[PDB]
Amino acid sequence: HMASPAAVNLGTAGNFVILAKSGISTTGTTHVTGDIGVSPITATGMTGFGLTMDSSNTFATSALVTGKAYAADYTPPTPANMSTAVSDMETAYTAAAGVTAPAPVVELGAGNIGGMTLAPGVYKWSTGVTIPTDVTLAGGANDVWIFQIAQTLDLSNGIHVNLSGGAQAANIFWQVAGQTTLGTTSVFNGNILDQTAIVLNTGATLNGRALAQTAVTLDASTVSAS
Repeated sequence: HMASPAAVNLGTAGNFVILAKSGISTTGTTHVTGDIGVSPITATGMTGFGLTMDSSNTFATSALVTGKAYAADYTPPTPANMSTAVSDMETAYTAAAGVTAPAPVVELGAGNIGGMTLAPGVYKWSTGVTIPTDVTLAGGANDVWIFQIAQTLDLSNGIHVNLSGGAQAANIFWQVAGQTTLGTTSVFNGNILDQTAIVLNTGATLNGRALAQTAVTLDASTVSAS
């Protein structure tokens, strides 16, 4: 349908729940489901995970992580796989920013989408976006949302990005040029393609992938893209 966006191609970045170029840090009772990785920084950029190398040195494991951890300085083929994943993330970021069909809704709410119910589609802002009260994304199992945000993205403390109607987090893409900050005890749905950092404050929940071209920081946070 002429109003139904096509899903952004994450390529092999879709194999990661957290992918970052400059670091992934955690404190507190964090729990991550899925694979994590950093490149081109070394595994020193993953902090707080209590990592243990597999004897192969192609991956590491953490009691916090149901999945595997990868880094640019692990054993082949991991460095090449991590370079390809970060290139696919960069390609997806640029592609998500550049989608022109379906034609976008532009500057909605001057960036404040609190209280709104958003149909599937392309939404574009020259400003940041703020979510100071719940926003609902209402649509079916395969419907797509693409959010194109020229500045920051903020979800306030205790606030939810709600899904209704069959909408799935896997089909939601947030392209953010500035920092994405998820407030304490907040719940976010969707994939975040950040040009800079993704920051989860104490107790935040991400249902989706954190794909950052700087760092991802977790504070007693829950991250899963199941």
